[PDB]
Amino acid sequence: MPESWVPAVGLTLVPSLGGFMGAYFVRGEGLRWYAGLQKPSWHPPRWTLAPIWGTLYSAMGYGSYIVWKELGGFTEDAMVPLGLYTGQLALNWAWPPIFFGARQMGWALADLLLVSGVATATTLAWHRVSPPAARLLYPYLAWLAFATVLNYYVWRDNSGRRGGSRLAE
Ligand SMILES: CC[C@@H](C)N(C)C(=O)c1cc2ccccc2c(-c2ccccc2Cl)n1
Repeated sequence: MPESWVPAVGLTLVPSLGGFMGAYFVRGEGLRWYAGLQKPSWHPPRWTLAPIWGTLYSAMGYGSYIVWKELGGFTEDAMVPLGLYTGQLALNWAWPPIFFGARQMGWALADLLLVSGVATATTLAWHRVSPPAARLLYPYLAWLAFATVLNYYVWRDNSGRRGGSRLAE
């Protein structure tokens, strides 16, 4: 009978499966690919970075607690946000199934997916009822820009600043 919010805890652990198995692809396939193309793979390995969910998890637990504490603890009213968030995030953020497309520049689907999944879902789910929590998450945008910018960098790395001549003589 955990003292902390059982819902927020488990539901917050859910993204741990999609985020773990998700990035698990770049964990090895990424470290290697870097040997071929130029990638910012120099950033601390998922070992030190992956803790992204650890920090956001702490803030999450806090926000959640507030949301439910407002509408009145965890009730049928809290099941709509928490749930709609778990379900929407599951099928929507479920980006690990793109392993097949992870070998293509489309690999960006990861960032775009998880970014809009937790962000969008939390906007209509949590921020919709409790605006204060949204502030505890606010510092999560940096993370969104982290992955998002990552992919953007790769693209411009192998293909950027285009506009030259052809053959001519
Ligand atoms: C490529 C280096 C990755 C492992 N890195 C240091 C990250 O911080 C990171 C963590 C993640 C955690 C969960 C899901 C994705 C990521 C992505 C990432 C960013 C853009 C595209 C694909 C991926 Cl796995 N990147």
